[PDB]
Amino acid sequence: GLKAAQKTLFPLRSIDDVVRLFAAELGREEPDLVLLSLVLGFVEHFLAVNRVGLTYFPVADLSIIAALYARFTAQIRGAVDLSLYPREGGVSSRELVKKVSDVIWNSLSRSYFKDRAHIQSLFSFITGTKLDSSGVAFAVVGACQALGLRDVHLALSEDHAWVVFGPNGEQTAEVTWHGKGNEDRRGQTVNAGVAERSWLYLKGSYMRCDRKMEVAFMVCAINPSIDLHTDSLELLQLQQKLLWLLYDLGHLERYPMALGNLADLEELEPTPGRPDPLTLYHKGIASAKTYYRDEHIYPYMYLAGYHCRNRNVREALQAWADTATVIQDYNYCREDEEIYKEFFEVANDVIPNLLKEAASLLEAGSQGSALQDPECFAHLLRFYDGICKWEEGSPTPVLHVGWATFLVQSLGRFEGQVRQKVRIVSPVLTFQSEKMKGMKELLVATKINSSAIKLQLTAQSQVQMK
Ligand SMILES: CC1(C)CN=C(N2CCN(c3ncnc4sc(CC(F)F)cc34)CC2)S1
Repeated sequence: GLKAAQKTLFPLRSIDDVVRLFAAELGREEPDLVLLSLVLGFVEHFLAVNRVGLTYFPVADLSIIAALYARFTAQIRGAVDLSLYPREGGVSSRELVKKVSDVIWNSLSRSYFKDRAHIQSLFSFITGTKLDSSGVAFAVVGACQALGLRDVHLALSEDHAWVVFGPNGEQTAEVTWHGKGNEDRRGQTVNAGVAERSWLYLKGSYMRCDRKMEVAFMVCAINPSIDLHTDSLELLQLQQKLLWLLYDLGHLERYPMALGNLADLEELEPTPGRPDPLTLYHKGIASAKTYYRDEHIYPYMYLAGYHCRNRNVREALQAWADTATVIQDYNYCREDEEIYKEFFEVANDVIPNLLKEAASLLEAGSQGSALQDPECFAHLLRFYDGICKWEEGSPTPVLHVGWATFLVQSLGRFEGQVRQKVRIVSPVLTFQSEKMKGMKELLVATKINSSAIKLQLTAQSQVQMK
């Protein structure tokens, strides 16, 4: 190592002192990822993992943080001999990146629950020898920075992390595992995944972080959970203040998920004088459209979730339709299961429950109901259209009869006089999927033909013999 200037703010005695540290680091040529991660993990440990003795804020003394830092840098410098990996052109080699990844990996406890909370930071790595998947990638990036490898950066998709490095930052390397029971590809590029148009690699529209975005990632990674029922107010406040710092400095401009997480935080506890959650969700979407070819799914899911929680049925349906309009241009591949789960839950749990409540409120005389609005019926149909188009050309199917039952139920929540108002052109809607085009017929009958809908959604050839 730490430079004299990095040590002057210690000891950190409050949330605001932590913020000052982040501000100072973000004003340097290269914010110190190892320092920042250790500090966050320290404070998260004593605010969420073990609050015994807590009276206000766990004071971070320089002696403690410097000793942690020293343990990290000694482990990396000792295990990674740079002389073995000459740096042609001031850039790193694939062998070097693999070596660092191996060092982190080989350091981890043989057996532990990999999706436990509070195993994301370098504090967990040093004190517990435990990291979660994306924590391994971050730690490889922190280790490379500590070694002076200015070219190695964190790459992020909506469900995975890896690194970029090399000439022009153009190389990619896997450095961690993905999911559960997948075969790891550490050391390889991500080009096969990009080529197959999976959600996992976002068709190449994944995030290539700079150092400041790496800081935003560790701040997003703060986990305020104490247990299932309780969050640390202190950590929520810290994460929120740090996200605003990053926002003000321009460092969330290319980070849609961070803007969504900040909006979620503001919904819980708004900061006076700041943009509304809805504004922030829309900025997240704008970020995805501007920097990532509008190929991200979660910016629309964050917005829909807000509208959902506020029982704005119309706007939630619109946002979910827009989510499906993104997914339609992907191929559903092995390893995309997390997004399938999200779409399944929306279709088969969240929407049904929203519409059930809407039906009850309609019975009690509501006005302007989504169930009387043909634009809302159109959004529902557009959501299913994108899911069907997603399925087209995919190596694994998406729909099955489990989805058909909920589709029939959801359609039926709208009276025929409402459904009849949507014009399906080859409120107006154009279908992209062949499944929904063949369904058009069935979508306006007063009584929905349940069996025909099921046949059309699942492309089941036949009915019961006997
Ligand atoms: C609309 C949702 C279902 C609500 N929370 C969502 N999240 C999406 C994942 N979150 C994230 N937030 C900031 N950065 C990242 S990077 C990353 C991938 C990982 F492998 F590095 C995930 C993620 C935050 C939680 S999506």
